[PDB]
Amino acid sequence: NLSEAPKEIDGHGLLKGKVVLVTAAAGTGIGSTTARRALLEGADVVISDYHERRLGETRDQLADLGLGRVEAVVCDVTSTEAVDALITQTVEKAGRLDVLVNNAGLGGQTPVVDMTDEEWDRVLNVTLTSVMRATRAALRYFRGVDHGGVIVNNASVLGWRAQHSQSHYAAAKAGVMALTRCSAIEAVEFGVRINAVSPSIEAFGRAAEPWEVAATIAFLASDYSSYMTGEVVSVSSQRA
Amino acid sequence: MNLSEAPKEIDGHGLLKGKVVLVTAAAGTGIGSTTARRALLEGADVVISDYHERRLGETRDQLADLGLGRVEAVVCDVTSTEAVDALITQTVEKAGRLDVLVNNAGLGGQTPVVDMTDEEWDRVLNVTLTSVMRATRAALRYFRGVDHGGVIVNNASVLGWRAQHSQSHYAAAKAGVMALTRCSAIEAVEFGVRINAVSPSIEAFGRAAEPWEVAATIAFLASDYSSYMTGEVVSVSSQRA
Amino acid sequence: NLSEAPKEIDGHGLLKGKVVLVTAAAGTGIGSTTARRALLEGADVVISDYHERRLGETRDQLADLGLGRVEAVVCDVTSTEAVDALITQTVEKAGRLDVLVNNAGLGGQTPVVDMTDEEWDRVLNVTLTSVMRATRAALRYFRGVDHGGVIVNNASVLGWRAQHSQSHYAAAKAGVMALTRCSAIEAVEFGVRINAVSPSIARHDEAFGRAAEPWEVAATIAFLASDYSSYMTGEVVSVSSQRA
Amino acid sequence: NLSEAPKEIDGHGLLKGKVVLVTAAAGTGIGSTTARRALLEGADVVISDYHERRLGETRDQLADLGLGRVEAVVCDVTSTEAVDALITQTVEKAGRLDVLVNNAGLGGQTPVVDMTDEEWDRVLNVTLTSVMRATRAALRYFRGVDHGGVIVNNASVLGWRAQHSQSHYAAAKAGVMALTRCSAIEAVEFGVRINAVSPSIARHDEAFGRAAEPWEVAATIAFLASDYSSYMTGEVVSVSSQRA
Ligand code: NA
Repeated sequence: NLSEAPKEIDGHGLLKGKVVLVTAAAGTGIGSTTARRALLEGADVVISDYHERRLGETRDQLADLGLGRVEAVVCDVTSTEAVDALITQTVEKAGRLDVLVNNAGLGGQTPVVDMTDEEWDRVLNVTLTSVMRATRAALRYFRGVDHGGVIVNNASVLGWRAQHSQSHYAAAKAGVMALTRCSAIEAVEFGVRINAVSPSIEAFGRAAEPWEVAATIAFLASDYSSYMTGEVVSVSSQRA
Repeated sequence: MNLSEAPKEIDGHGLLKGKVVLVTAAAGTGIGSTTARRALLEGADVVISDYHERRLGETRDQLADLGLGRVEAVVCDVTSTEAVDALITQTVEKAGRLDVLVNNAGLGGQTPVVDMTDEEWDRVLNVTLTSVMRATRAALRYFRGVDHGGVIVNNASVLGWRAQHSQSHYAAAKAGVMALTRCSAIEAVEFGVRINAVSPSIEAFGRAAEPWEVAATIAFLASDYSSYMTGEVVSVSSQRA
Repeated sequence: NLSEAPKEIDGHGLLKGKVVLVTAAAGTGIGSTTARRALLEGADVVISDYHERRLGETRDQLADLGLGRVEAVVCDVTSTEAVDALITQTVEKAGRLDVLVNNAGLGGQTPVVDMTDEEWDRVLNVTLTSVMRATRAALRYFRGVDHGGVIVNNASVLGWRAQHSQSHYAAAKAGVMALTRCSAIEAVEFGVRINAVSPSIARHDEAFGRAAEPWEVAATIAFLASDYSSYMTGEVVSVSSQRA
Repeated sequence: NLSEAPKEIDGHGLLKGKVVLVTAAAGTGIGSTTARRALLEGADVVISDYHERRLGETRDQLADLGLGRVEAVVCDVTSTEAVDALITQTVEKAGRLDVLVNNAGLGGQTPVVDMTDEEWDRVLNVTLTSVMRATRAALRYFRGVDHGGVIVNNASVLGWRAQHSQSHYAAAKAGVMALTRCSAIEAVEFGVRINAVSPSIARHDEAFGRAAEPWEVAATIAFLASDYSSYMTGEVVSVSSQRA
């Protein structure tokens, strides 16, 4: 029965021994749900957020599961210096980086006629520029090693959808899809694949459970998506 | 790590443990056969189908040699509705149930429109698009009659989207498959069935895809990791925007 | 106000002197609406349809506008022999062909689970294969003359939309989109451009809060037939579903 | 031969009695080429750019056609104050505003690993944020009157294309496409349609074996500004990459 919220599946070893860094991972949300999935799949995890108290509580909750290593690094993704320090501390604490999941993003609800420059710029900075910062810091690191890796960006159906009062967030998210495509071509040189998931915001008569989005992230992080780069996977809007 | 090097096929990770997976056009070494192998590596019992009767039996025996799940073979000309209907029934009789269908069967060509023959046009469409409808109808009829659901994976093509000289028949057919995936997916929710497609490219890494890589993505779409997805088409890999 | 049905605009000489052939053009429908638009734009027109008596009446109604010349040729588009004769008789009656508009489509509402092959094949034949037949016959004509031309295909939003009980029409129309792309690349060699319009259709929700007037769809067909679309080939123009 | 550059076509009266504002329209390039097309089609035009002398020169050249009125207003599109005053000045000098064409854009060639925040932000500001500023200013005007109008953005195939070293420009142009879709929905209220053209560019490549002449891109913009696109809003028209 597809209309009933399904139970989160077990791990299947998809990421065993990989170090996975996930942003916007404080408290309930796709970020923490993705960190948990990575742990379920046998990974060591580094979680990051601007919000220090809830990041710490999230780290403790993940550690309690008694799976692999869990580290937390504070990072304001609007700061280049902090995003560069995020990658450096990740490698310091966990020995390497294998997978980056770029979740950080900021929504809103404002028609173009009422749009302020301050909100427009903030949404782009948090939702789109942050992905660039973290991809830049990650690729610099991957260029310097031989084992390569994977990045997974989290876009949104709003990148495709015509939606009243969502022009900021939609433009930032369409921006993320294009950045995913173009950085993927560049990333081949460093042995890195880059793809994105695009969550819907419904065919089953229900919304996705967070775990279902994280499960598709895990696929794009895993060797099951070996040949895919520069792709954007709708979860789930029947994207044509 | 060097992405232009052909990677080694990965081990199974239990993604389809206990499921019955039927794979069409699966005689040989091609994508059908490879996908059947992936299904077995993932813990599935498998039924393979094809019209190459001897080649199929031989493929079945080789897949049986792995000593994993059960392998059954069922002959089917996918241009015959009676044969496709009988494929689903025999699969269900032999293996006990059907959980996942993979629609591989397709037919290529190279002919400009200006000199296209009706015969070639009709055959490409029949093998490539109409077979997928035949197999999907028969499976949804089965699924309708039981309480469990399941999953169908279609195999489309980047040619559905790409403007390509001399491919109008195959491109139209594969674009047809994408649309059929979408519409049948909305209908299939009722029976607890998800329907998606993979879309192979024909190069960012400077190498072609290994058939095993396409099969790995099919396995994803057959598995619970794709739990929320239905009526999607996943490019493997053309950077589809 | 955008939610009110707008009045049809005047002609602007976008097709002055061109021979435009339009299929599924008898009676009331996008075909006859497209033929009228062609005439408003200065064209001579050949209209085609299955139903002989209805086609003659539309031919008379159109010639009465007192604009370009209007000819009619009967064609069952499921017949290769008849589509081949449509182009032949078009050139015989009007002297040449400049623009072909492929309108023919057959709708349905049947789930896959209960789909009959009879309906499936019929829908594919009328909606997709006829477009291949007509494009083949046109390109064959263009290969034999010292000029090119333009084809405009009529697809549908259903090519993209996931819709219960429309898998046949949807497959056929997505098929028309891919045919439009591939045939366009080939048609370059003949100096022929090929594009498609993709009209929205109610599922039974629209940006303006109204359906399109047929004239609005024909006006976009006119654009794709005209020199305004000079650089475009192999495109599919949504009218109008905010296609991303 | 479609590989031979076609001659710019005559006006056909598609914009009679309209005031058309075009940005980045000084000198050579799509803006000035678009302003010329607006004039050929019977519009009065206001052209805008940052370069005062080059803008004045263009104004005099377009005025020397002896067609519609040409005004010029200097505007730095990275400045909200200047963009707001661009719209005000347009309405003051020309009487009203009917069509805005958002042409400004800025590119680069920089791999992500080498990307500076400053270049990233500059490219997004000029290519994407400027379109928001201009659209916000125009919609404020249209809201305050009981007539509608039309906005046309100019995106790029780069919104869709995976291209080494263009991640900033690509993100910006993909963003323009999404902004076009969402602003189109809101604009219905004010009687305004908003669509975009998306010009192709050679990867190395193009169907015709030639790049588009600027006029051909302007001719499609004219269609999007005209009543021939009556039913379209929130659409992105590829000129011409065979967008599926
Ligand atoms: Na051939």
